[PDB]
Amino acid sequence: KEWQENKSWNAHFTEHKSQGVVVLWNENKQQGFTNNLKRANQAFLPASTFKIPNSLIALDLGVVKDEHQVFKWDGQTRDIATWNRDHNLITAMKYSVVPVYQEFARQIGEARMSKMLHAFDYGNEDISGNVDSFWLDGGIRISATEQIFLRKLYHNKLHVSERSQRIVKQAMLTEANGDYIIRAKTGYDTKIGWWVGWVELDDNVWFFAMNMDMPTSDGLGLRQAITKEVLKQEKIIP
Amino acid sequence: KEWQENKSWNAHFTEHKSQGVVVLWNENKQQGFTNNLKRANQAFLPASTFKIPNSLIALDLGVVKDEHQVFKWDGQTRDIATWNRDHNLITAMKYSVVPVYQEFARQIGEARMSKMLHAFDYGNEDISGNVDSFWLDGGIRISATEQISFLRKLYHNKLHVSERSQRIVKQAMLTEANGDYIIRAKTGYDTKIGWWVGWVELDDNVWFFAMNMDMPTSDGLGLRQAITKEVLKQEKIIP
Ligand SMILES: [Cl-]
Ligand SMILES: [Cl-]
Ligand SMILES: [Cl-]
Ligand SMILES: [Cl-]
Ligand SMILES: [Mg+2]
Ligand SMILES: [Mg+2]
Ligand SMILES: [Mg+2]
Repeated sequence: KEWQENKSWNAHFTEHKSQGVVVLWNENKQQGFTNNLKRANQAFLPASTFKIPNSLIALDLGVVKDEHQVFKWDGQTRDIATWNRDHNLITAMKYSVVPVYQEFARQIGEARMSKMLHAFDYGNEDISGNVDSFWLDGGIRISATEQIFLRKLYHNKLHVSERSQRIVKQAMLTEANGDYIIRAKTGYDTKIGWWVGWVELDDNVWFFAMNMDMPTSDGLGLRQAITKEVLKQEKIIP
Repeated sequence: KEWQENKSWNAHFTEHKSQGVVVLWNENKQQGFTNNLKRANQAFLPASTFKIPNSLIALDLGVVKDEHQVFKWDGQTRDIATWNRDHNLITAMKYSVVPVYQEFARQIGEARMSKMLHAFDYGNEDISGNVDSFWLDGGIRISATEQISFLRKLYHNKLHVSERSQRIVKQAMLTEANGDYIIRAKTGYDTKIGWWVGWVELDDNVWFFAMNMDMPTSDGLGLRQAITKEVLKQEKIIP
C-alpha cells in the first residue's frame, strides 16, 4: 500500500534497448511507485548527483560563501567546453563541473566530509577512496529510495542551515513553466546514469529518482526523456 | 552613457496598437535601455506587482511563516476561478490572488506597512487609502525605473529585511526556466495599465526589466509578456 510496483514503465526503458528503475514519491499521499522494487533499493555510485550534498557542505562550512562567488578557470583546457570557463555554484551545478567540486571536496577534507554525510544519513555514509573523487570511483553508495535525502532537503530538515538548503534548491532548478517546476540533478559514472529530484505542482510535489544502465554518453538525454515519459504516463505533467 | 533610448522598440507596442514602455538594465555593464525615458520614469499604481514587497514584509514579520503555509479560501465566490481555493505563497503570487494578499496587508497593518515601504525606498512610499487595497485604488505610485531599482536590491539581498525573506520571495517570483535562462517576475494590471517586472538570469549576466503598457481591456494582458519577450529576443538576450 505504501509502495506499489508498476512494470508497465519497463516499456519506456526497453523502447530504448535499456534497463533501469524509476522511483516516484507522492508527497500528499505518502505513496511510492516504481517499476522495479529490488533495483529501487540497490546502491550505486552517486556520481554527479553527489553535487547536491557536496554543495550543502561547502556552503555550510563557508568554503563557498554564496551562489555568486566565482571559481576561476584553472587554465587547463578540458574535453568539456563548458568546463573551460569561470563558474559560480549555479553554473557549476548546471554544467556538472567536476573540477570545481573536487576543489570544494579538498577544502572540506576527509574528516568533515565523513561527519557531514553521517549527519545527512546519506547512503552508506562511506567516503573510502580519494576525498576529491570518491563519489565517482570510491566507496560511497546510494540507492534510488535513499536519494528520495531529497525529502529532507525539500523540508529544510537536513543538519545544515536553512540558508544552505535554500541555496542548493535554487541551484537545482532545471525547468519551469506555468504547469510545473523541476528541481533536479543528473549524474553519470560511465556505467549508470541518474536523474534525481522533484516536480512541484500547484497542489503537490512528486519526488523522483531514476537510474539506468548507460554504456555510452550518447544516450544521456534518455535520463530526462524516459523519466518525463513516465511522468506524462502518470498524468503528473502534460 | 548610463541610459540609452532605443525607440526602435516602439515598433513592438504599435504593432499591437498599444502604447507603453520597456526598461532594461544590464547588470554586468551597469547600463540601462528604454524606448521612452519619460514614461520610464512615470509613476503608476503598482497593482499586483505590489505582491513582491507585500510578500517580503509579510514574511519578515511572520505573518507568513514560509512558502508552504496554506491560506484557506474565505468561501466568497469571486470572478476569478483560481481565486476560489486554498493557496500558499507560491500559488497566490502565481495566480495573483488579491484576497490572500489583502489579508496579509491587514495583519501587517498600516504603521508597519508604511515603515517598511520607507525602509524599502519603494516608489512614493505612500500607503494612503485602505491598507488592504492601496496598491489597487490608493495613493502608492511607482515608475518602471523605480521598479528596477527595487528589484536590484532584492536580487542582491540588499533590502532591509532578512536574507531568508528575500530568498523566499525570489523563489515565489519564479516564472520560467529552461537550459538558456531563468525568469523571475510578477505581472500587474490596474484596469488602465498592465505591468511586467522582474529579471532574466543568464549564465554570465542578469538583465532586469520593467515594462508597462496601456490596457483598456483584459483581453490583451498576454501582450505584457509577448512584447517584453520580443524585445529580449531583439537584443539577443534570449533566443
Ligand atoms: Cl528558485
Ligand atoms: Cl551528468
Ligand atoms: Cl553584456
Ligand atoms: Cl509571479
Ligand atoms: Mg576546464
Ligand atoms: Mg580511504
Ligand atoms: Mg495549496
